[PDB]
Amino acid sequence: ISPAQIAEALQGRGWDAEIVTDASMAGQLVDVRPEGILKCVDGRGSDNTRMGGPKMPGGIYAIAHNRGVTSIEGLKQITKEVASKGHLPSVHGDHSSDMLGCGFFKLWVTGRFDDMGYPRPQFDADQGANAVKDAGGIIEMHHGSHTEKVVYINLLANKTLEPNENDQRFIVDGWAADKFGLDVPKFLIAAAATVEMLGGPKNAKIVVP
Repeated sequence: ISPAQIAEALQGRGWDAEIVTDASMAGQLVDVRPEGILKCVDGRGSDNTRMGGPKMPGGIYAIAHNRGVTSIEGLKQITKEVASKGHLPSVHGDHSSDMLGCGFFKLWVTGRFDDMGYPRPQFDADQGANAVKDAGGIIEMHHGSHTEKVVYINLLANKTLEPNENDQRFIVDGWAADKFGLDVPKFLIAAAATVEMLGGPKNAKIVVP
């Protein structure tokens, strides 16, 4: 899917979407490092000490969700898969709602993706986190409130954008979906629906090389 097809898809859902250059993001783009956790698109600050990893809705839950994987055993398999592909796997909570602090997982476990055809997880927030930890992953915990002002969809392979708790933005590394063989159109739409259902801004900037 091209940047224009992504913009069209978002516009069809009522979003504002614009394509921007990698040059316009100079000073913010960073190379992905193996030590970094593959984590959520959440724009808040957190206890993360493993920066430089890719961003996907709910961390590795984006992969399980896209694939319709709902079992704890399946979640652990994905944890190890992510760890085998250059990133430390993570999921997260926050210090306001504990493990229900991940908006994406909260939407999933409460059935908000029912009509988009997704099966519900066969575990709750604490069980999922414990399984990820048991399989070698990291649990991140965010702090503060959501104040994201925009959604950046980064298409530059092996690069990412980092959270700025004081001028927040949702960050989605679209290129990472391709890396994990996901149904990309499906993945980006799920990301769009997530922001929509969280009441976030339907305003995207698509970063291209």
